[PDB]
Amino acid sequence: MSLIDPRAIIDPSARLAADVQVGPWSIVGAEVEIGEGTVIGPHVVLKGPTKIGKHNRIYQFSSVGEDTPDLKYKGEPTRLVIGDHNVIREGVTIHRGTVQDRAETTIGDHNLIMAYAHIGHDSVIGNHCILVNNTALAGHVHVDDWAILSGYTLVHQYCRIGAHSFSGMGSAIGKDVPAYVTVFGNPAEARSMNFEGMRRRGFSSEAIHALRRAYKVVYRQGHTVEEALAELAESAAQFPEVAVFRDSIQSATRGITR
Amino acid sequence: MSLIDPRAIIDPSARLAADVQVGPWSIVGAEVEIGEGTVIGPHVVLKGPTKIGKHNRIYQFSSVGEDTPDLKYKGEPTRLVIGDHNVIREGVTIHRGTVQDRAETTIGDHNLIMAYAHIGHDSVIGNHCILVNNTALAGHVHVDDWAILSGYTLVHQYCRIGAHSFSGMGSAIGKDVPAYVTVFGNPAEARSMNFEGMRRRGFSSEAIHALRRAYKVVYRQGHTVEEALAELAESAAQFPEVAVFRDSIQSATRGITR
Amino acid sequence: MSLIDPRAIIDPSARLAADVQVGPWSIVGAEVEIGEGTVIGPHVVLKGPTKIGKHNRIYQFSSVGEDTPDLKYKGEPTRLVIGDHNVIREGVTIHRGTVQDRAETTIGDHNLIMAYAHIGHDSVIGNHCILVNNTALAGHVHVDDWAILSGYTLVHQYCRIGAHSFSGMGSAIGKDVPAYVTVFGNPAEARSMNFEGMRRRGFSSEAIHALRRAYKVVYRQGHTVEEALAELAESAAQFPEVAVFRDSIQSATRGITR
Ligand SMILES: N#Cc1ccc(CN(Cc2nnc(N)o2)C(=O)CSc2ccccc2Cl)cc1
Ligand SMILES: N#Cc1ccc(CN(Cc2nnc(N)o2)C(=O)CSc2ccccc2Cl)cc1
Ligand SMILES: N#Cc1ccc(CN(Cc2nnc(N)o2)C(=O)CSc2ccccc2Cl)cc1
Repeated sequence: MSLIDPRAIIDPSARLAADVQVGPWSIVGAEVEIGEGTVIGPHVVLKGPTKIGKHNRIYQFSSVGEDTPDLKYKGEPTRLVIGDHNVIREGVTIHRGTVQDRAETTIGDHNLIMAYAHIGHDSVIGNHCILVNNTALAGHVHVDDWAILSGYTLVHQYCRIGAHSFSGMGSAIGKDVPAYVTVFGNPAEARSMNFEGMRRRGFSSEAIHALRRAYKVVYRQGHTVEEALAELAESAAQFPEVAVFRDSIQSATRGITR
Repeated sequence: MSLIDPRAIIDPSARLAADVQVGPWSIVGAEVEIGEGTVIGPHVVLKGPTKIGKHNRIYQFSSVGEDTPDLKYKGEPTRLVIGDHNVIREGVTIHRGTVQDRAETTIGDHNLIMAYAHIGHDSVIGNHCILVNNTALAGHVHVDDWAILSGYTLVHQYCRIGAHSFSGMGSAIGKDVPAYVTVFGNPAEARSMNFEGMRRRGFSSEAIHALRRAYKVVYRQGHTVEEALAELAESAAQFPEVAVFRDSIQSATRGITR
Repeated sequence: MSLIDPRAIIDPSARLAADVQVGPWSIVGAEVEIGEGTVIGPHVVLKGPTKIGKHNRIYQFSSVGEDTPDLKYKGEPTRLVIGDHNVIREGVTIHRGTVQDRAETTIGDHNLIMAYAHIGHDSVIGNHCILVNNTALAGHVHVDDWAILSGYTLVHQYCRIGAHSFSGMGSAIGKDVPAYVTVFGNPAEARSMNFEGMRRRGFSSEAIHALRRAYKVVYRQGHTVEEALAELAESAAQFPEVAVFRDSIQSATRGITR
């Protein structure tokens, strides 16, 4: 009983580790590297230059490491890097980067990418993200740790989904989602904060509330961004959690001279 | 060529009726049971424990019987039950139950589940339902007979879709959708009642109108749900058709004392 | 590398040009015609009667020429036509026509149909159209040249998407989209005009401006469509670019006598 199946295809150009298993009718293309204990299901298409890590699980009908259909991509040998302990569910589409950004699509550790979800070119996902069904990242989308993207959440190109943030099902995100913020609908509008996630991450009640006031300052208090950021400065100095929230709003805003 | 294509792999644990046709590069997993005249297309992945009824047609790229990715589910042996005369089109993802509900996903008889649709854990489906393209049922979703869910309809967990009720395309469903009621958009708002469904099911000239008056009480009259069920009480007792509508509202509401 | 892979199933009635590539585990059904230098990836189902033209690229997990699940279609011998120099990405579903319309679904040359998109019965696609991830054309939909349909755009049956027009991501199109208009939302509403589309297609600044003034008449001025098309007449006879726009509006509105 062999790890790699007789009906599967493995390129001698590819590099598979020890307990790497490849299900039947699965293509392991050239320049693909699969780390220790990773399991590849049946009818799975893997294309390189790709670097899949240790103990990931890639389900049937997923197309991982494919050239973007983007008219931007001219054929360049761009990469994709996948961490350890990721779950890439059925029919998930992961495309490699474009020379235009930094030639790389990057997925971290312990992420759960559910059915038909799209991780488009030059996107960067951290650790412990949950990407529910058909969640689509257009390209160059940066998804920080613990972000939850509810079913069919769509993200416009270049956006930044903050740490601990949450997007409601069928969300259309066109601007950066600050850390801990819960956005909902098409077009995504901020509703509140991921207090449940804060609890899960063992956040002190003092820090949870600091984050509740931190939201009210940015949104509810009628302040502008440039003002909210300035107000936040005190609470942000007192709470490393409020400081994550402020830095996410500071990195989203640049602006022009008047 | 014999019904079970030689390019297909069947678990010696599986039990298939003698006239069951299985296409090439398909997988019939352990504990999968398939009733008389059921046709399984090419590239279909069936995982057990699953009971598939009679005269069903399963199209290519479907992953029927697969474990839910939900962290709630820990690999507990739970079931999938599919009725008779169903159409599960291309790439339909049907997942098995979780021990938290009653460990079973249930699909009735004579239903049409279209391309890339999703029936998540414990979702219970009645009969003659049309579940249009990419429709997603998050988990523990109940769908009563005749119901029509337009393309890319998203239903939340624990939700109840009533009998003959229609949901417009792109619909994002949060609360219950009572029987006959047409709901549209993200978030789904009630608009009218499925009068074509009533016409198709030969509803008496009197019932159709009794149901139109019934929606008004609930919606258009500015009553509470408590007062709506009170006004409906008379008509529900006059017609078993309105009673089907009164019960969908009755079961959907409980609330707290005050 | 060989041209047609040993594990592919090529029906004896399918007619392929001498240099067609059919990947492993791909099915080329009866009455499927394949043009000079077309490429069919691994895991692709092609059903006839379908005519695929020259230098096309059909990708994995695609179902091209499958009968529509629609209840109006009763196993008729209806057709599907695909042009030349087209790209049909992973998981795309294209269905044949119904005898009801012209018994034919057609896709012209130079299109980009992105991952998991759907082309329903009797749909007619022009040339140089981009159809981003999971676009869904319910049926009888007409997409004209250079139309850009963003991620997860949903298009109701019998609709017309005009030349150079654009729908934003997660748009639910119910009424016709005139040529050049940028429509957004569920339900989709007209926002402006695809000016970037106009520059790319080398439009004269004199005619870009004429088209700006054109949208203004219809949408931004309080004119009834009757009055809109009347005011447009002058500009349309001066600018062929504006003429297209007048016609796209002309062809949508028929109306009933009053
Ligand atoms: N592990 C987990 C986990 C946690 C939070 C979410 C966010 N969430 C709520 C939810 N919680 N458990 C479940 N199954 O869903 C949704 O996205 C609902 S929409 C949806 C959901 C599932 C499938 C298709 C659709 Cl369309 C989703 C999954
Ligand atoms: N048999 C049937 C039947 C009945 C009602 C519906 C509900 N419906 C309208 C409609 N009626 N006939 C058709 N083809 O569509 C939609 O869902 C449109 S959206 C859509 C539709 C199809 C595919 C992808 C998408 Cl996105 C759909 C099918
Ligand atoms: N060739 C091209 C081309 C041109 C315009 C568009 C329109 N467009 C903006 C954009 N431009 N390049 C990219 N990748 O996106 C979107 O539709 C964003 S949404 C999205 C995007 C990609 C995948 C899934 C989703 Cl959901 C898209 C592609």
